[PDB]
Amino acid sequence: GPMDASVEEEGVRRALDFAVGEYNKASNDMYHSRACQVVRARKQIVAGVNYFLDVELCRTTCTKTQLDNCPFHDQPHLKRKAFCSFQIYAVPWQGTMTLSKSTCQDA
Repeated sequence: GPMDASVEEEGVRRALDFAVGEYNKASNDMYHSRACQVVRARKQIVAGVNYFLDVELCRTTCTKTQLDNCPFHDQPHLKRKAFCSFQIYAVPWQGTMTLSKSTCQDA
């Protein structure tokens, strides 16, 4: 089974940035979204590593063209906070990461 993990872990931070990257690539939003909260992180060793991340994503005031200090929206109906569960399969020794699952809905 998956064991607790944290965002202090380098692999977790990498899986997080990958998943949010995929989220932003996939969306029709003109603007970039970022994790305002990492709610839970877990992981499991397989042939590689599976990461399980529960994150809240908030919209920022920056377009996807143009770092990631772009501020979170203060108005709730622009922030549009989403709760997301990502599963990332990493084989770090083969240089691969894939987004196994990504589920998101309004918080």
